[PDB]
Amino acid sequence: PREFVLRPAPQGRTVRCRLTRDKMYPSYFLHLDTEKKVFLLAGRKRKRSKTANYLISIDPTNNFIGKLRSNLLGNRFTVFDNGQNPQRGYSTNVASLRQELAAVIYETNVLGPRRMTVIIPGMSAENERVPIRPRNASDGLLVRWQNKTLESLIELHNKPPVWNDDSGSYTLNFQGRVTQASVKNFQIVHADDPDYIVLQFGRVAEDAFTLDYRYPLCALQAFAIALSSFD
Ligand SMILES: O=P(O)(O)O[C@@H]1[C@H](O)[C@H](O)[C@@H](OP(=O)(O)O)[C@H](OP(=O)(O)O)[C@H]1O
Repeated sequence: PREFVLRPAPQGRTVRCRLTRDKMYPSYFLHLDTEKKVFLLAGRKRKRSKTANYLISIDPTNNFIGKLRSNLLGNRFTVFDNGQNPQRGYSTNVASLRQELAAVIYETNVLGPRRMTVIIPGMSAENERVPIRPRNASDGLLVRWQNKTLESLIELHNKPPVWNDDSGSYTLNFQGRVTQASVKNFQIVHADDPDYIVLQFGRVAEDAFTLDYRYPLCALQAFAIALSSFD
């Protein structure tokens, strides 16, 4: 589990999951969408934070594995593993410092779907993550993004919906994985391949969603990115 939720998905495979929330500060749960519904991750928003802050766990009853934190404004998020914030203790061993696993920037709509940018660490030819572990808040994923120093990173965006002449709607082909309209419905792709669906999220019921991820993402990145879409 601890291993699994941090491993990039296998080449050529789509890992399909079911994300549920309590029917505020609801809990969220992620399971593999197999007939043996194995539990992966859970998260919940902390009430006593100045900004949106979700703790993520590999124990659905409580194992702290990561955190989703928004900026003050609320339109930008960073995903961290379980390591220490360097600003809270400069003498801490570098290996114990938190890494940044993803960032999400949402465009703000006029007072519907929001356009999204997702930035993650780059991968080696070994197909493992090249970790980003800032020694202070003068570096990080959002920082590199705004500076446009994207060498060690991967940039992704939500795929624009297209006209479905059969359903008379602007939508995406979710392959039956998404059955209800929602501002949370999305596909995340790279510019180089609009058909390789890195992350798909969408509603199947009042409190249930599907979340399907592919390489280079792991389950923790996928889950946290999906959580950022709630609000
Ligand atoms: O306030 P508004 O303008 O009506 O926007 C909706 C509101 O946030 C609902 O709470 C939310 O449903 P949930 O509480 O179920 O998340 C819905 O998501 P939806 O598009 O998935 O229905 C939003 O579109």
